[PDB]
Amino acid sequence: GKIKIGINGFGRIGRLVARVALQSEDVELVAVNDPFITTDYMTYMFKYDTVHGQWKHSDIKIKDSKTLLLGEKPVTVFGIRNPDEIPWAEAGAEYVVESTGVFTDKEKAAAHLKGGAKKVVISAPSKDAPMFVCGVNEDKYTSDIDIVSNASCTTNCLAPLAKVIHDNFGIIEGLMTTVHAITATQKTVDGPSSKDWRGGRAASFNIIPSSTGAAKAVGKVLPDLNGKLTGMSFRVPTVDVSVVDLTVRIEKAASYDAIKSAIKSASEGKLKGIIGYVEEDLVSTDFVGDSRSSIFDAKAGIALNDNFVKLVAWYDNEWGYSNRVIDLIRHMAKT
Amino acid sequence: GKIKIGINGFGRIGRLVARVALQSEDVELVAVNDPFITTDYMTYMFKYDTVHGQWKHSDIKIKDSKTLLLGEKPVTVFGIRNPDEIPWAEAGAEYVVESTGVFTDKEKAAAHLKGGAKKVVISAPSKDAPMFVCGVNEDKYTSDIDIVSNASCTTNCLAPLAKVIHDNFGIIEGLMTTVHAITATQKTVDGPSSKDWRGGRAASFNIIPSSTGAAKAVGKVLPDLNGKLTGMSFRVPTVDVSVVDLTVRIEKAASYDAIKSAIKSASEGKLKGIIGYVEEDLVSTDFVGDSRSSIFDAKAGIALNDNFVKLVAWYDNEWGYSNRVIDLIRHMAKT
Amino acid sequence: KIKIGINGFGRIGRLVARVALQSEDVELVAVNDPFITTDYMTYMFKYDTVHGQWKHSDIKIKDSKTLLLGEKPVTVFGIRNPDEIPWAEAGAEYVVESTGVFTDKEKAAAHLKGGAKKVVISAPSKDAPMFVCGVNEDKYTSDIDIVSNASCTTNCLAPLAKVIHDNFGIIEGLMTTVHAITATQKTVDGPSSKDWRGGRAASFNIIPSSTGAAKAVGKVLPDLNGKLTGMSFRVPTVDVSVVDLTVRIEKAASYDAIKSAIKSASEGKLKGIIGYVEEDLVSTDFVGDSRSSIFDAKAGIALNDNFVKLVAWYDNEWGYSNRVIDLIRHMAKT
Amino acid sequence: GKIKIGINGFGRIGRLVARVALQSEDVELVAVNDPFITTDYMTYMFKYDTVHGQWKHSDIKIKDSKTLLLGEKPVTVFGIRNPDEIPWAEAGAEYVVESTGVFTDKEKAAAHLKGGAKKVVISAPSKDAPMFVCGVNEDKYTSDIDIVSNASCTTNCLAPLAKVIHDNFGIIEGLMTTVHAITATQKTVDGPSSKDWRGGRAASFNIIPSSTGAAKAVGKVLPDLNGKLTGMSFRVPTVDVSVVDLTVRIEKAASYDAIKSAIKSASEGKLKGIIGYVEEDLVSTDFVGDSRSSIFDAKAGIALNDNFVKLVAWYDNEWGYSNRVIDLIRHMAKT
Repeated sequence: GKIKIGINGFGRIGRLVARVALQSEDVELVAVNDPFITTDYMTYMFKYDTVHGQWKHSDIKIKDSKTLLLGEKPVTVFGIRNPDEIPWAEAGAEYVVESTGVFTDKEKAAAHLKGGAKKVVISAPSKDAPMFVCGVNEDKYTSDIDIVSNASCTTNCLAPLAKVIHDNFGIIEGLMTTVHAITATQKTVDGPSSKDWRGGRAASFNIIPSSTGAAKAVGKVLPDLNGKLTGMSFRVPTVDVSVVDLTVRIEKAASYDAIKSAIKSASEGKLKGIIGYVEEDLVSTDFVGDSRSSIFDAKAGIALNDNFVKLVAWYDNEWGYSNRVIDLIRHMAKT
Repeated sequence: GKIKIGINGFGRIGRLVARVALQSEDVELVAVNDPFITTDYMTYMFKYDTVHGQWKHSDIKIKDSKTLLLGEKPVTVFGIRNPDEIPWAEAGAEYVVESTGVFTDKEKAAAHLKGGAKKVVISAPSKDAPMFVCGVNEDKYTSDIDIVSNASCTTNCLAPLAKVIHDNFGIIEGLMTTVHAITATQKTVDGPSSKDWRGGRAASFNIIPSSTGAAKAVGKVLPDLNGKLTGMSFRVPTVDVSVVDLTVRIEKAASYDAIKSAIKSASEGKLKGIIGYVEEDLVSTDFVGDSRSSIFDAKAGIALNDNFVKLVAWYDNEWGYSNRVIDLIRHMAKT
Repeated sequence: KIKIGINGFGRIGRLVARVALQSEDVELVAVNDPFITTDYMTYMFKYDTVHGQWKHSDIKIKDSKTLLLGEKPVTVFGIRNPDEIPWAEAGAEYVVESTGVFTDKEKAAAHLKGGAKKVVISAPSKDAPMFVCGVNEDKYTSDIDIVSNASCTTNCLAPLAKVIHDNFGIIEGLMTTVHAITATQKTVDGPSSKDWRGGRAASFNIIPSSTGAAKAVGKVLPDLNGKLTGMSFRVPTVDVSVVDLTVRIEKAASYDAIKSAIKSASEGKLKGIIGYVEEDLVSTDFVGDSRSSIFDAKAGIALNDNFVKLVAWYDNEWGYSNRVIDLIRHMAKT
Repeated sequence: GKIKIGINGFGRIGRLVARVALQSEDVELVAVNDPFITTDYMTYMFKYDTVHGQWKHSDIKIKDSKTLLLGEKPVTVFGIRNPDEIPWAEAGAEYVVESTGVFTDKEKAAAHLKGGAKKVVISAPSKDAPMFVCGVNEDKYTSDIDIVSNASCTTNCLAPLAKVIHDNFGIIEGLMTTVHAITATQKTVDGPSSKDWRGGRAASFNIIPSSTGAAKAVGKVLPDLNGKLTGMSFRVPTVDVSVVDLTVRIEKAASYDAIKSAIKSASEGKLKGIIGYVEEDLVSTDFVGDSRSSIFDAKAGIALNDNFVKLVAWYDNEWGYSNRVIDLIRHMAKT
């Protein structure tokens, strides 16, 4: 039957979520709206990518410069700025992915109902919107909900990881630090930035300590962990891929070889597909294209003892998250 | 006596230009304006840099929410967006440096004048302003022209070179190409670029080529070389510095040495400090912080015959160019 | 049906391997390399950075010097001196000298001792006969056992020029190649007794490097001799390079006239060698483009019907690693 | 009292200790010897430095072949591929800075004595030699110990830190996660690295998780903290300056304010020159050329609870360290 959704904002996640859509069985992209991208550009954008190569799984021919015959199936293209104006219904979009980045408030992201959107999943943290992390609290969802936050490229990594170690060894207190690549919010040269004074520096030639909320966020998905965790971040000159680094003082004495078998049996378990397991000398690039939320590098980690350890978990901020986007609509539609 | 000027736009060129003035003893920066860099976020800027080392020539402290105080010599800051609405006259801007990559049109830049600024010098080739290149036509200036443009990071490099070869050889044609560094005009990751598609791709991950009017933009500074030139560019992952690839064909059959001797004996006194000469297995970074408008790589360059050669000229697009501003303005005030 | 062997398992060496395994033309049987173990190989060949991970078909170790690329096994050597690799004892007829230390007709002929019929050097050779694909693979008889497939750059600039030359005739020109860093560039300001510049930071500078790929053109295309030559700039990128060829032609022709001349050339007689693309693409846009040259329509600029700048791309690694296999396909059909 | 030094590893770390010596009003560089780099080539690498700026202090000319001539003072050159025959004293050098990183074994670096060498500082941990981290345990050097090791770019950071913290609050335990800038031990493109597989991956375009006993090393200069520390590393794409993401668990419940004032107070005290204290919104590069062994980033760190905090202190590996090297000599002699 396929869940008809509307991608609003054609950014990175914005089309990666697209790319992951037009290549499925249970979902179908029928319209995208980003006023800053003409259709004649919207194709080119979608077609070519520095990180995920050339499309070619359907052909791309513009039908009537406002459509976009995405090889057989059609996909309406809009340039409506205000979310209350975009006419989703008329085109046909039950669910609307929120990949524009400037409407995280449950309201500014709710303006999508008007147009006609039935359900709208905010593809970014939310100051007041139900945060659902696949494999952790996406279970705790109810129909009546119409506005959900799919957490952050990170969180979907830290949470599954935390739910693993915790359900097994209970996290006492723990600091996390993630070596993130650079996104569309960093300059290329020291420029102006009223929010992240530091992030307003050349992103390709420095290390920048951009603060996070991901862990203070895990307090949402996992309640018990609320307060036990926090952390930060380090932006770096890498294009894609990123990596968590949770250091926790578990409350159930166990060795590293035991915590590793844990994630593993958890990666082959219910969490199979969300949290991955890997025991091989790898490097950022080798995860470019990983459809998993969190990858566990059992060799990168280190343990000082059975009560204090440091765990490293890889994760494609772009690809993995973009899968977490559709995968949720897949859940919000089976409910 | 000590020309007082102000910069509109504290971008890379702003702070950098200031660094040339607040350093210089024949010019005195008096007022600045960047509607995006509130005073606070200004000190942290003007001081710490990622390409030209930290600032250590005069203490940087804020006297109040409306006036900095570099090296115990106050300077003012406005949060004004619209040019004209900036009280340039109040500080004492006998001159104003328009560096925002936007307001680069006679009328646009002509705004300032309203606030007071007796003169405005655009820092980017203008459509209706008379561009000049210190070391070529900076005499075609007159005290009757208020708005003027100061060539571009490149024009200031090709100009003086094509100058010395036309002044000593005979330019029939000759194409250019520039392996030019990034800029705050490009995106970090594949991003929408309204007018410059190629430019909307990952900055420090691609060999993004692009056109450069500077080519036959030098057909204005040196009216003699009309059409006799033209070229393009290649933006490569480099924070600063850039090089010129001039494949010129000449008439007066000359040997690569009869050139070096010229380009040197032309840097030894005619365009000394406005053009340099080096014969060393150098690289881009070696040129960081070079006030010369255009360095010549007496080695990297090649010759097919005494009539068809390739010449290479290194330049710190950022730093160097700047000194052309506070030299042009310096000169501009003498006439 | 054509068995081969590679000495030195570098990028080209591995990618030239990735070809023979996914091809139905050539088959990989030998792999000599003293600096990497059988156990280490099954990792330097698997997960890659520029060309991604190799999931195409399962890999597995059998028992040292033995390796399973799916179900087809490959002998793995560690001998250091070429003349001591028993190629003949594994089945490798053609020994691909993709190591970059043996480029002398004499030196790389050490395989010929190991019982290998012919050796294909994967780079310029001061004396061994050079043949660039699409240019003059015809100038090769079944009697030369020490050949060369020119360079990552010459395999690109070669066609592009010939195509222009045949149609509009070349009088004199020059070239530049904003090329990507390679195995012979230090990670940080280090030594290099031959290329000082080439020593400094690899991805933090723009290293100007000597290059006679244009000078080499002269050898694979007689009438173009002495009328070419250029330089190169080693900028901060992992792969793909570009050819900046500013040149004069005898038959004054509009830029479009070249475009179609070019475009029509890359549509029949040279299809799979040269390419023609008219879109705003970049470096990463060409990772894996098995072509030798790839003209960029909207890229180069013309100064008039008698002095234009033709620019073309070419994945130094893949485009080349592919042409090596293509020059073994030719020698295999003479 | 001029301490005559001798270098045996002219590399990123070798040239620097030379620069530091030529400016050290009390040290004397009299012999360099990285066999591969010659008297001609040597000048180049010493003069130009892609990172730490071009050398402008001295003048440096070449008096004959076998010897340089840095500003009036001659320095005997060496191209001896083996330590058992480098005539250190024959040229005059009580101390021999071992900067090859291929002779870290006491007996392997003792091949210097057999040439007329007295003390020999190995700028790299030794499996057997003694470790000293200036500001920490430089107390335990005894006139007799001829061969000594100088911790590491990394340890020479985590020690000043872990100390100023343990002294003031006592570390219960803790993990370190450093982000180092690629070095010569890497390859530019996926190449062989049999002793560190990951390492040989594209150094300029990846996130390679390395290992470093730097944290387990402090248990050698800090006897108490033995087995209380540990940690691995991440080599993101940069050139210089790094960070110590230290996660600890302190004894005396002390608020973050206090941990800042603890580092600071002692940063100006008995550790002046070793620890630093930045309370600004800085980034990577700003730390370039900072001789401190470990600058504390007051604003980067974050605390979960008054016992489990995360302190972050930057250190310019290459340069910062280099000094400590000399410093140990200024100390190894004065006793």
